[PDB]
Amino acid sequence: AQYCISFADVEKAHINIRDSIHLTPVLTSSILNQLTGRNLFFKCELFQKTGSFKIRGALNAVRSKPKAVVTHSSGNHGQALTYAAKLEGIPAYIVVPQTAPDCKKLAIQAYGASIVYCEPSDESRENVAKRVTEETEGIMVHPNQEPAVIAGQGTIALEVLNQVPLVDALVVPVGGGGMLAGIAITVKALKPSVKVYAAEPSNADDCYQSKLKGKLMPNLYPPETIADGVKSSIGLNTWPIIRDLVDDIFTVTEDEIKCATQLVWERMKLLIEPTAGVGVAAVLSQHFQTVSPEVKNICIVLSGGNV
Amino acid sequence: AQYCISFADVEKAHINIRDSIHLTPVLTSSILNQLTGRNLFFKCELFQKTGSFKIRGALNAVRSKAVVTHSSGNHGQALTYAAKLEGIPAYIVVPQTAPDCKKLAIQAYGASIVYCEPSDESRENVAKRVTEETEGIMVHPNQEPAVIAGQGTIALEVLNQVPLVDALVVPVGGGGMLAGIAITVKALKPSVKVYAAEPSNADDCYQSKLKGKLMPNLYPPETIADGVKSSIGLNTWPIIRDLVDDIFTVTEDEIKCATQLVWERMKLLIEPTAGVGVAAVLSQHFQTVSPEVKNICIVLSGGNV
Ligand SMILES: *Cc1c(COP(=O)(O)O)cnc(C)c1O
Ligand SMILES: *Cc1c(COP(=O)(O)O)cnc(C)c1O
Ligand SMILES: [Mg+2]
Ligand SMILES: [Mg+2]
Repeated sequence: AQYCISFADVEKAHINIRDSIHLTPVLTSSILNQLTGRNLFFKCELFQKTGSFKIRGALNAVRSKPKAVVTHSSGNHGQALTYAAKLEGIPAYIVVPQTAPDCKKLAIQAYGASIVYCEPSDESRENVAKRVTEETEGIMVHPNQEPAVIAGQGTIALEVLNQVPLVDALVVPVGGGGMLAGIAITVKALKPSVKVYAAEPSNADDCYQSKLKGKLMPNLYPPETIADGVKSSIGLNTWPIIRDLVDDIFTVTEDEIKCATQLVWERMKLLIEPTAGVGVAAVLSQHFQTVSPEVKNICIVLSGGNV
Repeated sequence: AQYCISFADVEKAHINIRDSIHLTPVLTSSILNQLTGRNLFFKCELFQKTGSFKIRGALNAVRSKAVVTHSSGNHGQALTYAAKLEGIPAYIVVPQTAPDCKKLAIQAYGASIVYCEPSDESRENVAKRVTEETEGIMVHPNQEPAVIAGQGTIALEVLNQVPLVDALVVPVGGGGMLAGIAITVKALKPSVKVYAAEPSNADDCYQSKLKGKLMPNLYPPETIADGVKSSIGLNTWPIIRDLVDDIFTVTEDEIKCATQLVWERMKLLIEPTAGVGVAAVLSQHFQTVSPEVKNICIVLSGGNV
């Protein structure tokens, strides 16, 4: 009934961010249509500013006053949050373990971040981030559980429902479930007859196990997967939305993820990152054949291109 | 302009908890009137179920599965009683290195104990693990809005029991009690002053209000007032910042002398943390409070000693 956002938050996020992000195109592939027996549509967030959808949630958090923003998610969220900060005239501090390789340190510096070091543990990441937040009088922006962020990711669905007016399902890769939850909130509020499907690595299948057992079941161990963007577990804010509003979750093997990513590179000529191959792998997977033949028009979110 | 609770939440908490708490009496002391030059009224939460006001917030949180906390003193004791009223287990997270006497005391008030290591880190994560495994909820001792709303009900009773009250004086630790009370008084009768009382040895609240920003204690405070070692937090600070009129600090010696004064001259078995409000009104700087602030109600917040 009442989740950490409603669709009103998504609409507000849309107005909030639309002048500063790309309304990314929806593309097709007859080769992938033939392989799946479906009518596929590819929402190209790999074309989004900062190279992934995450600028949606990050910009909405910064515009929704703080003197600085902080995160220890140093990948696509960190990159997105730093750009959002730049747009708003404030520094972004990224908390990074001191033991991170130079190449990662340099890449984080290169996207505009001010780096603060921690020790390589979840414990240290959070407390150093808290200290930086409290010293800079800024705010921490979580990559997937922050309601302002979830609301921002949900705007993807607003665009898809307009761009593919006869869409039957969306397929969404799931890590922390920020994108999945924002989309589920939006689709089910506007057109609940459209299916919302998550796509998840078998090697990181906390979301799949959670919906099966009916309770939040985070990955016990740090996941090993080439889909680097979906290693996070779902959390306290995204799980209830995913529990009630997401229709199914499809897991894919490491090999499925690799083959799908290569298929997209080679036959679609789109430079997606492997995390973005996860949704494509799902629609190609054996179990997706159990999806009713009436679910013909399927939009897959190609969520990033930072590779 | 909009905090983590409103007056409406306080009133709902009062209705929610009234059948299971005591409307504690307000007492007086001509000796302490004489020493202060004020007309004092003592709200006796030392007489409250579980021995402190904390049952107000604890019960409201449980009525608003299992409950979990790593605050093992008056809050854990209150939370365990609330849990038992509601037919659910209460899990108190305690460091392994805690003294046997303290482990036995926590067991004796009805808790199921789970061990952690003696760090804030370990306390929180073990508490979190117990919470997920029992499908329960963690109830924070001072930052949980349902708890804050519960403590606020003290002010409802005081305003009713002392119609001509000019000020309330409240010990502050995490500021749950202070913030709840400030929300209530300033909603109902903002002409009444809300004063906090704090140990000089744990003066984060005082320093915060001075600097205009949340300034937690840098180190674990050393003070005989065990119940107010916690710093104020993200939910209670904004209320305290905007709705509390003044914070008075007191020395360790002032706290000790006030506590013995209450024992010897009032014959009330307060715990030393409850002596802090009394020390505040006796302190030198309280003499700067306008003479028109005559009727002062001090909360004697606990008797678990
Ligand atoms: C973050 C990320 C995801 C997963 O998003 P969540 O909201 O964490 O589920 C998917 N694809 C890419 C490219 C990402 O960076
Ligand atoms: C907890 C406690 C306090 C302080 O209450 P807070 O809400 O943490 O400020 C004061 N007196 C006693 C006896 C207490 O147990
Ligand atoms: Mg997962
Ligand atoms: Mg203090």
